[PDB]
This record gives sequence, structure tokens and C-alpha cells, in this order.
Amino acid sequence: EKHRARKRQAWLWEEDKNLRSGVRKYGEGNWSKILLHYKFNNRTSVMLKDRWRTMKKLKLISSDSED
Repeated sequence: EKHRARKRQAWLWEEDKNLRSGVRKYGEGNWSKILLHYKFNNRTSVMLKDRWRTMKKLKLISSDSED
């Protein structure tokens, strides 16, 4: 709805940070906790899961290389 146009909009800077810090602070696979701890604009456990999975797999977070 909050776009009133085709193609889903991307995630917000603040939300990505919230999620990143959330997973780092409380671990992965606890979207409910993350969602409650950090103040997201309009997200759900499903959107958090989607975003993180897509990010770690395709938007290669990295910063954990052996060398």
C-alpha cells in the first residue's frame, strides 16, 4: 500500500541496521525477539526472515573471511 505502485520497495536504512544489530545481539532464528527489541516501521517476522535470508545469501554480508 505505502507506495501505490508496482514492484515492492526496498528496505529502509534504519530497518536494515535494526535487523543487523538484532541478529548480532540475539542470534538468528528469533524474528519475534528481534521485532520486539528493535523498533521497525512496518515489518513482520516473515519480512525479517525474508530480508535476512536474501541478504546473507545474495547480498553477501561477509566481514567474516578467513583472510
